[PDB]
Amino acid sequence: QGWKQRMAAKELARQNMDLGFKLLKKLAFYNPGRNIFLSPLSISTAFSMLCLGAQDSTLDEIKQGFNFRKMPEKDLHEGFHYIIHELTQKTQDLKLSIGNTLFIDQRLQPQRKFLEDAKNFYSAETILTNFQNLEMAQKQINDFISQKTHGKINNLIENIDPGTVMLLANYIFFRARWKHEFDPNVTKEEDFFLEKNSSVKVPMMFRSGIYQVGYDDKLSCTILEIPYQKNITAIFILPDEGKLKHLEKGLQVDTFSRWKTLLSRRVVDVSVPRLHMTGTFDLKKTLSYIGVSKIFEEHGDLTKIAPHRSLKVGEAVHKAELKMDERGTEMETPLVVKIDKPYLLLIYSEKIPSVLFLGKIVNPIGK
Repeated sequence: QGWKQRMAAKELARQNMDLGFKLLKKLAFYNPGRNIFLSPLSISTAFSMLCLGAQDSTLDEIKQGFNFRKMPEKDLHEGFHYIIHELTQKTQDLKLSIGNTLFIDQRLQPQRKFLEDAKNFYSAETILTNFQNLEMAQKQINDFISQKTHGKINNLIENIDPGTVMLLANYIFFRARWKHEFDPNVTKEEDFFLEKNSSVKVPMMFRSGIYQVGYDDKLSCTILEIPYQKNITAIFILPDEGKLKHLEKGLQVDTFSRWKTLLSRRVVDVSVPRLHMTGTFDLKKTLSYIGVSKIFEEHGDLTKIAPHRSLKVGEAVHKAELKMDERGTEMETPLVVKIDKPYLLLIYSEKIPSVLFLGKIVNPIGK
């Protein structure tokens, strides 16, 4: 039985939810007017995986920053292994992979125990690279990742600092069928208001059907859920005019559970833009938002990864990628939910609890 693993996953999912909202708040504060697209879950797997090879102050700070402190470490790794194993699929309904690749300088010797544990618990791999040729190391890493993800995760690395002997690449892609397909013949170019006064034409999908829908008077936003065929849900959060900043600032762990209380199944005429979203983050910068930096410094804390005095993670990048289109399986007067102005998007795994993706979409066709 995997009861205990399932309980650990439930606690870890609450933690990625909080992490996602904290990261979104900080990212939106420093960079307003930009799309933000990342996977709190995928980011968490990367640093939890690093806990298998980290000791002392570096280990303690990752666990403090990511709030991995509530359960024993054995349960932390068993919980993440369960989440990854359950979500990892290449079926007609769902294609999801969480990649964790450490690229280590070929002069270093990654330790067997760490290699085995990372592969067994996270499906993470270590690839030897020649960091003395930075240009070639970048092409090698980008080609390795593009080949592994079948062209879903491309150009992951744009720069490698000299002296880097260890680079972490974390990446997640998603393809899923909706529980009910949208008819592509009904998809049309429609106005997407970038601002109250300024608009761009975007491919807008349309379907009339039964959906979990609601309105939050506290955060002044419409909530709409569109289910995928597998137990995953696309949650659209549409702020009222001039309430986006209020919505971002009000986001909490309790916010989400409150949104769930406001929903009911109703007939809705839904208009949703198609998306092909990617988000790329320098994790050294992103993790400063949760006070995690020792992993990026030399402290003699990574000997379990490889013996070497000055060892640190030189660089770490996260890339999240998702396609949202018509693909899927197959009363009362309809409500109308038009997603045609800046919105938040949460891709939520219901069965294996987790926030797979969190997005702030200011422009669905925006790069």
